[PDB]
Amino acid sequence: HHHHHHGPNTNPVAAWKALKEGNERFVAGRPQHPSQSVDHRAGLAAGQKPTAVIFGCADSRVAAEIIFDQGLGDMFVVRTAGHVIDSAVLGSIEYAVTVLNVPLIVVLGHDSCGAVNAALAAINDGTLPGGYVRDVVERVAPSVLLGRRDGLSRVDEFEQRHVHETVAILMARSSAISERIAGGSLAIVGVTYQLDDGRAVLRDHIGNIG
Amino acid sequence: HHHHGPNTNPVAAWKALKEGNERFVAGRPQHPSQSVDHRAGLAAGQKPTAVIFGCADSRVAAEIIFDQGLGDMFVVRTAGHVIDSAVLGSIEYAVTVLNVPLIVVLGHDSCGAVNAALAAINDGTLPGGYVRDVVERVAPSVLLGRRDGLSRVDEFEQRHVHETVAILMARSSAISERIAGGSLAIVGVTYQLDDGRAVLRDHIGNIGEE
Amino acid sequence: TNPVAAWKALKEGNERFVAGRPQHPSQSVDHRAGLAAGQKPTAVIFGCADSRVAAEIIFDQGLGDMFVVRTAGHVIDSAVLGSIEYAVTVLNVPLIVVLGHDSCGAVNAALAAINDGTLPGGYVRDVVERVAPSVLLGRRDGLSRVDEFEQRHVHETVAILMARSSAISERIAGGSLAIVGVTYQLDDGRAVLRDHIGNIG
Amino acid sequence: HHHHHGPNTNPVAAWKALKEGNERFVAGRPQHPSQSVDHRAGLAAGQKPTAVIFGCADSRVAAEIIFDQGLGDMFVVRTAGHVIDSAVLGSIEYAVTVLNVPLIVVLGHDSCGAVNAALAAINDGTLPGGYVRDVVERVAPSVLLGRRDGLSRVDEFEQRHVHETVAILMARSSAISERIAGGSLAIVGVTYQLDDGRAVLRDHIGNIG
Ligand SMILES: [Zn+2]
Ligand SMILES: [Zn+2]
Ligand SMILES: [Zn+2]
Ligand SMILES: [Zn+2]
Ligand SMILES: [Zn+2]
Ligand SMILES: [Zn+2]
Ligand SMILES: [Zn+2]
Ligand SMILES: [Zn+2]
Ligand SMILES: [Zn+2]
Ligand SMILES: [Zn+2]
Ligand SMILES: [Zn+2]
Repeated sequence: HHHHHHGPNTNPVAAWKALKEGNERFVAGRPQHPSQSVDHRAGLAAGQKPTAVIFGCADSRVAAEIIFDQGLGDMFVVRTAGHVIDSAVLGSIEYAVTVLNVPLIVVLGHDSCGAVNAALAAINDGTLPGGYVRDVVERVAPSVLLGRRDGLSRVDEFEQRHVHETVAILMARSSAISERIAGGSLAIVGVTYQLDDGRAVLRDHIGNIG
Repeated sequence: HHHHGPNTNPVAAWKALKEGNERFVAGRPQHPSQSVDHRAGLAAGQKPTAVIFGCADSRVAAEIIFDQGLGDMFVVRTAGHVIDSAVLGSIEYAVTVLNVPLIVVLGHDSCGAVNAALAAINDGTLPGGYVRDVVERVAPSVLLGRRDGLSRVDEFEQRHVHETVAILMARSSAISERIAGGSLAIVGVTYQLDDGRAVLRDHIGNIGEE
Repeated sequence: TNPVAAWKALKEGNERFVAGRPQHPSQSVDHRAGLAAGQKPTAVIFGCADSRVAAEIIFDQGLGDMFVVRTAGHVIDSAVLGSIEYAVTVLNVPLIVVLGHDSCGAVNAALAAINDGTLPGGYVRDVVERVAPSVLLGRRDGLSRVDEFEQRHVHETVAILMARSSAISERIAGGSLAIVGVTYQLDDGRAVLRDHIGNIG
Repeated sequence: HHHHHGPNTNPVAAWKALKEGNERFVAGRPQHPSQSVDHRAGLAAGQKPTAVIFGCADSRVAAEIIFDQGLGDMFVVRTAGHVIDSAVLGSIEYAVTVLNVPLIVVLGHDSCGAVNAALAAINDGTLPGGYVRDVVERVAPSVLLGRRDGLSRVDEFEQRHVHETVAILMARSSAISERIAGGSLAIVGVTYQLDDGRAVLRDHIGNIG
């Protein structure tokens, strides 16, 4: 087979709720591991209709589906080191927004982020990496410079500031995103994941998530 | 002792992925490395044994389909696993800072991005916004495929995996030097949405498949 | 200054060039000495890197007249976009000129890729990939001549700048900025107006 | 029209021509060569430039003028602060590999707004918006590395930025780095002085003479 991926998507409130609920089962050590059976997997072959895009860090400890106790076909996932944006990232999120009509973008940071740490070391010490790793650090550095100017001092302040700045760039660069937000068909949420206890902590959002 | 780095070779890293995918295929996943206790030990740092560079598609959830847990794979995902400078820096971060022994390029069937590039080339149907930037980067795979006489969409998906492998090697001396040194391998895989098999298509560097 | 006077100066400059009577203005030792103070150009030229399409020469301008961005086949990436926005927002140039030309090796290479599957390696592929949708779009509309894709590519470049840059699109809406799309002819040296958004007189 | 085929010039002769060129410019005796009606008609055949200049977009740093060249002499890539993105890299590689240019000039200059803006970001946390931030982000590492090495004066950061741009091109492009090892290409770091119009050699990889 049936095609179930046509027709309208859900709303930002229902989409956020399901992610909230899922991270709660994960936190409590009670994951249901849903939407992953052999039969569910086989029915996904004709198309996808995820209810969210997670734009997360590539960090191996921040596996988005696991941490929000989702399965297959639930979330479109874009992941780069320190969730930095280039034109392929931006096109990836726009595909989900404009073709899959996802009602929710989650920008997902976390503590002990090596991309945020590298940008701190660059600014404090002039320690810069080489090759394309420098391109990642380049894109994080402004978050740290803007935080510094606002009197931020703690790593966790910079990590949170980086999520907010990522939200801000998505908004400024993409009329696809900002026009759907204005229209009320899309919300964007800034979240930090806590490696200690596995809580996904809402910090920021544009649009109604309930 | 406390060791730094994954302390594993490409053969073993690949073996664990193959075995995890068999568990998933069989509908017998372990859901390993995601208990509250194991999770708590990860706040200390990450030692993943591979970087997965996969499609953003909600049905190709890399950790689930290889039946891995937290701390196991650094994950980079864009639509059609297209590359640009943040993508490349992210993969290079895992290769050079985390010293991962394996890069897995994960394509799959029913890829929207490959489909969009085929429509671009067949009809001159092009998306707008930054989604076009994704399609632009897939289009060469289709053109080179067409030139070699491929016609089937599964063939283009497979060709695109191969072209992505080749781009990583061409643009990143960090990657190509470690492959030459024997400390790194790269594997191209197609995931079958039907049955969940991650199918081996391509590799450079010894992964124990000889 | 203003978009109308900016484009007038450029068109007249190109006429001096076409006639083989260049002034070579604004390049004296003394004028140059005064530029060390600051720059206040009247236009940004986004042109091709081609050695034969030297923008200051073909518009018969001098030093401090035009901010110049040049990539193979006037393809855009973020550094390009950022450069144009610098002239637009920091220098307040009233005019953007998208400068294409005939016998463009990038449009040609994009032609060869779409017709043959002939593609370059390295970063040249990244240039061609960016020109390819111009060729695909023009082909969908029954374009067949090489000079025609060249023009279509100038139009697409104009459209991309408008769509990607609210700094540009807002100023064009407010009337302080105009974007002009032009094709340079290698043979007679004429810079030919093909496209524009905003009032250019 | 004709279309000519053949080997391009060598790194020593290409640098000599520009060196001599800028001397005419400095001296206020511009010959404005390779711009005649007839010469222009000749170039319809094909371009055969002897150099790629990768320069700043700054309207005061007009490359053909300051080096007193004409049409068909130099392939020209310009971005604000001569920052590199993949279109820039692809542009330079087209010149290097297809046009076989024996010389790449990375052209910085004094009073560079891109370098200025990067200094203001690291010192004050002053960051521009939109895509201008992408330019400043790419210069910022040259300033951080400068500061670490004890540089203070603005001119020293401008020069350190030219050096970092040369190093990125060498590191990102195997097409470039192989040709420099083969001896068929050279890369030069130059700083243009707005004051006297002088283009000053700073660093170089390959033999320029
Ligand atoms: Zn049904
Ligand atoms: Zn259907
Ligand atoms: Zn991180
Ligand atoms: Zn915010
Ligand atoms: Zn330790
Ligand atoms: Zn896909
Ligand atoms: Zn051209
Ligand atoms: Zn002849
Ligand atoms: Zn020929
Ligand atoms: Zn400058
Ligand atoms: Zn140097």
